[PDB]
Amino acid sequence: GSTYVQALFDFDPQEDGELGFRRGDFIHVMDNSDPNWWKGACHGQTGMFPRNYVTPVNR
Repeated sequence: GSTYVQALFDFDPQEDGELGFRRGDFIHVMDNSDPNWWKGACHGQTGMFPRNYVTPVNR
């Protein structure tokens, strides 16, 4: 379906093996796990990223 967002702000990793992207970077919501945190991907790599650091693309 549609599990993409648009990096609200820049997210610099903070966890060992966590995701890292830059505003406008469409995160690929592979599986929303935590409330304020989810699992997705972007730079040819998956990982976890703050769910509030992104935003939906469609509406």
